[PDB]
Amino acid sequence: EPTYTLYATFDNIGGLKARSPVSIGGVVVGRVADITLDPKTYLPRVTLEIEQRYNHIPDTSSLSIRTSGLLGEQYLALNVGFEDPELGTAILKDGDTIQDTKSA
Amino acid sequence: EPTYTLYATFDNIGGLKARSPVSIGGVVVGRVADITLDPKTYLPRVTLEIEQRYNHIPDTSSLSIRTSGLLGEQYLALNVGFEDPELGTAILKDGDTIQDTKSAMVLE
Amino acid sequence: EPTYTLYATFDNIGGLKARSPVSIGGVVVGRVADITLDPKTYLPRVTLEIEQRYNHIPDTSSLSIRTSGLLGEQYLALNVGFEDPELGTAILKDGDTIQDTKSA
Amino acid sequence: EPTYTLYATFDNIGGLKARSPVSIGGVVVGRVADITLDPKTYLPRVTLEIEQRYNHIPDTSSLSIRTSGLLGEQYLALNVGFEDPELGTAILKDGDTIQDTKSA
Amino acid sequence: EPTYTLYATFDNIGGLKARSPVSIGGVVVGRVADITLDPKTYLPRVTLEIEQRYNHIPDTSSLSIRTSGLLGEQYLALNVGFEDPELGTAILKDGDTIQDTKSAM
Amino acid sequence: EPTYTLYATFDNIGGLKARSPVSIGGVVVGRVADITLDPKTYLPRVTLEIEQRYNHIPDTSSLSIRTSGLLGEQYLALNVGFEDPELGTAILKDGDTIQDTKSAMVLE
Ligand SMILES: [Mg+2]
Repeated sequence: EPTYTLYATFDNIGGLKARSPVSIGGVVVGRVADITLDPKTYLPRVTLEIEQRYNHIPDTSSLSIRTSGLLGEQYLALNVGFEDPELGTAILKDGDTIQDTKSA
Repeated sequence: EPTYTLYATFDNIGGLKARSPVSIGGVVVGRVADITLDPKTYLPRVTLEIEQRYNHIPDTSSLSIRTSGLLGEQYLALNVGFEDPELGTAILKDGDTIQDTKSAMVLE
Repeated sequence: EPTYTLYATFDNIGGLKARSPVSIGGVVVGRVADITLDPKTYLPRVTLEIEQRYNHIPDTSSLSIRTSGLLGEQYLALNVGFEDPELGTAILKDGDTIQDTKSA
Repeated sequence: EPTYTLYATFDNIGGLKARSPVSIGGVVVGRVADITLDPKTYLPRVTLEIEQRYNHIPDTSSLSIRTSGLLGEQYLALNVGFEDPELGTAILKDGDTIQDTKSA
Repeated sequence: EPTYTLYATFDNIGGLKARSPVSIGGVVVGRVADITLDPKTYLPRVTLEIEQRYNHIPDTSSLSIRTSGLLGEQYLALNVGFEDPELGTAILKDGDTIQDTKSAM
Repeated sequence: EPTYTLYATFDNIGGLKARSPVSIGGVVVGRVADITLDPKTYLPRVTLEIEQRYNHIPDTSSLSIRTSGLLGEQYLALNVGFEDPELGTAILKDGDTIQDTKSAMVLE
């Protein structure tokens, strides 16, 4: 699949690692590509590769670090946001940042 | 066994995958045949193959994503509904949608 | 061991499967032989094989689906009922149904 | 080691099985030898083999079914009883029954 | 390493076995050398070998049976006591008994 | 990677061992190199190797012993402190001590 890149900053990425899934309603739409520490904030910055076919995702969308069952692997849940039609189509594209994150 | 098809849309299908069981009172009556995420609604849509012998299931019946014990596999629980026969008899048939769905519950 | 057959209907048999134990105070007295869902009631019906040596079980006896510890297998707990001496001996025999069941 | 045999009835023996340890303050002093269901009471009946060197155990002593940690094996804890000296020395010997049990 | 011997009696040693660690603030300072059940008191008696370098531990120090995480091995935690020096300076030495013990949960 | 050394004293290091990670928001920035118990204070002293690229960590930063999930290994969490600009900028360098520590949390 061709993919596009999104960025997100979390206070804490817990057990999230590269190759961790990104899901929408529990369906895999992408992967964590990289995690590094922002030199300016010392907050972790995550790089996501989302599949190009999932490409009308509003900017108001949020990312949560979740675990699959009690003893499972960590993953990112993309919660697809409400978009006020009176404020256009603000859509996530290659290079954009998801502003709304939930850590730990 | 001959089967019939039902559809269901969830907000979140959690760890449900194709070939996941569909059960009534813990007895397997079907299989998840397909899961796709709708590119237009970003809601997951599940296709079920239910065995033809389980055939008088009211429309008011619900589907829940449950887990078998704490550390187990995810499955679909069909909770068989009520329709007052005196007020007309609405039954799930090949191609119908189950409207009442309960999504995977998370941490909290 | 020779066995006899008992039947029981539950709202929900959870993780119960064929070959699941039937126990009295945690001692194994039988096995689940079959589970079928009645198409007419949509209630699961369990067939049990109880060991012939445990053959003075009152009719008023009850079955519970329990789990063995936190992480364990599901089993059936036979709770041995009250036998009114003033009303004689009503005893479970090959083909009888245990009426009093507790699910999930 | 030579052993002596004690008997005990529980309402429920949970996960207890033959070869399960019997301990005093967490030290192994014997083994569960046998578990059966009493034909007369339908209560589980446990046979213990205590090492002969642990042989002045008062009859007021109790048995508890415990688990070793959350996810561990079930074992029997012998709690060594108070015996009023003014009412004699009543000691457990080969063949005796421990009357005070705690199940489940 | 040279070691010295301490004794301790518990009501219940739970899952403690010979070779079980003895730790101070989570650092291993010794080993359980022996466990016997006293046939006379039916109390378990634990023999410890503490490393000689850990050496001016007050008598008022306590031993606890703890578990390392939920699913872990049992160990002995030596909690180093206060002693007011003005009221005597009593130290655990080869052969001494730790009087203050806390038994398995 | 080149690393620099930091020291820290805890009341209790719990399950911390050599090669245990040091992390900042769950990203690994170093390793526990050594643990010794001071015979004089009976307080454990930890030696850390932090990667040289993480080198503007304020002195006011703190270390916590945490566990990764319910059943996981112990690690050190470096919580990056506040750096007052107005009175000048004190940074951890090879050989410095982290003063602010939080020990392994015990039975309830
Ligand atoms: Mg003591």
